[PDB]
Amino acid sequence: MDIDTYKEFGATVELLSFLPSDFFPSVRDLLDTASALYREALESPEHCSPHHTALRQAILCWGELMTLATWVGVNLEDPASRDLVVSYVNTNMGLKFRQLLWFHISCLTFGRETVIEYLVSFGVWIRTPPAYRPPNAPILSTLP
Amino acid sequence: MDIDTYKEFGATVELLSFLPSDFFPSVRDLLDTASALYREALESPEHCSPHHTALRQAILCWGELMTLATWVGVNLEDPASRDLVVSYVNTNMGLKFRQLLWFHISCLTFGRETVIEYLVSFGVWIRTPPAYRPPNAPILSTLP
Amino acid sequence: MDIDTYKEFGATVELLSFLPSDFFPSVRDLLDTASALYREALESPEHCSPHHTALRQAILCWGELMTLATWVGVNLEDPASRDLVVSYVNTNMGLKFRQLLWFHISCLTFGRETVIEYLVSFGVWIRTPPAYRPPNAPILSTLPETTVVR
Amino acid sequence: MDIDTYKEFGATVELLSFLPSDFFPSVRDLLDTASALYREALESPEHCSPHHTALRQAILCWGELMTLATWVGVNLEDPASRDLVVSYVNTNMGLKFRQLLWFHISCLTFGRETVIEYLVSFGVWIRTPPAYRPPNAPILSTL
Repeated sequence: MDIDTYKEFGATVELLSFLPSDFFPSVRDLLDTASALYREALESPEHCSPHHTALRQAILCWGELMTLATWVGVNLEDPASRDLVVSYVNTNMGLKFRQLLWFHISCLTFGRETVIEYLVSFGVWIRTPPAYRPPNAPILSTLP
Repeated sequence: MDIDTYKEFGATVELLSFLPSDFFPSVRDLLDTASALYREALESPEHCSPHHTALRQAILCWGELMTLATWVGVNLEDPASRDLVVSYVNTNMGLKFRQLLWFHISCLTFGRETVIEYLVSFGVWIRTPPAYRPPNAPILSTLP
Repeated sequence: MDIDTYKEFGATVELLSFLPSDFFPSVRDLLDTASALYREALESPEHCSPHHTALRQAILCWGELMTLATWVGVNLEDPASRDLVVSYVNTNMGLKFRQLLWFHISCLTFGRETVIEYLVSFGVWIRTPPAYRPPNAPILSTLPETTVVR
Repeated sequence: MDIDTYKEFGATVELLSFLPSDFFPSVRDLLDTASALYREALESPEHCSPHHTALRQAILCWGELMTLATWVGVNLEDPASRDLVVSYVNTNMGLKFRQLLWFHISCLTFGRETVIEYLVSFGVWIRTPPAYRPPNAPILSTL
């Protein structure tokens, strides 16, 4: 049906692939961040935000992928093929989910506009030669 | 996080258990329904509604599941066992997705209150022994 | 015909000749930056700005150049000549495109006036011997110096 | 990306594919026309029109493509290969740029809308079977 989840939030897969895949934190770390900062609101019976809804759906989808993959690896005979599957998931869907969770957590925490400006700025930065840029990478911070 | 997607929309995973598993249409049929009725809105850059958001996310996760399963079967040379994983996938992830699509397409087409009342009444009907069970089961509709 | 593309935008090639070649992001980086920030406009049916127009024309010409050079390489069985051909394309036209892509993106982002002032100051800095200039080149950036967003 | 240069000017490549590839005047003729008519404006420090902008960029591009090709031929030892490569440029690079140079000059000279109508009418003419095709092909004219 050709749908982009980021398009409603003013983003795009093109805009998030603008950042390196070695940038987005791990799914464990992001799920922990969420459980810590917005558990009482994700488990809540309220449409608190589109970001909340999307995060719920995304956490559930990661669970549906991990369960399938565990059942699979259990069935497969070769731990080698098991690790091949693991690499495939972690590099193909793991990245998508890292992007998704990062985007939505970051938005809830800082601001959608803040996060998009951060995307463009960090992309231009990491693409710019070091001698002609600020030496310290950008970062998002609630601390003044 | 023990999040239930329906809890936000006033339902629960156990209220939909009022309906059997053989009740829900095929993913194919429900995706066709969506493409027919709410394609322009799902593909929209707007948060038209939580149902739209959730349904977009749901389609993306089904694509992630199908992609993994197909890649697995293809990179595999013994497909006779592929029927086992297909059966597992359907029986589990497939039923969850059929329950998720139906809820949302219905709550868009008819209404959330209407759908919850339908669930209650269908639970009555199907709890009723067949000897005293009318044949004119309840059905969601916009006609008399 | 003696045409300077920059003249229309208040600049020249003498104001950008100072900028070293190590100043410009590689073409792919600059095509990615244009795609990420202005794809919805460049792909639009509107004349939103002379910068958009020039970026469109520049992207098309790079594409034609790449199509000629790849064909040439495929026709060259000597990878040494292929490397010599690539080195020519990267030094003569890759630099020209890198400068043209940078100028227009930077203008769209910051302001043509700001970009020209930056060019003036960078020329002051680069014309200056190292023994007498600061070691940290002037910087054009949307972020503050700390690089922390809130 | 999916950029069409003519899309901003209210056109496409599907609307210029109407005109046969051998319709477009040669690059030399099209540059002489541009010089004569709009040298003082293409060399101007002014955004007189998007057509001027695009035409400047196209001229600079042809120059770069001719520079690469001359260098290549010079560094090339086989005259047959040299002729083949220059033929390739003429068929693929020469066409795109001559189609671009024509569009913009004709627009500057007659009108964007006039040129689009000309494209449509010429498509009619060239679709017409020859027995009913007038020999007086369509042509752009001011007088």
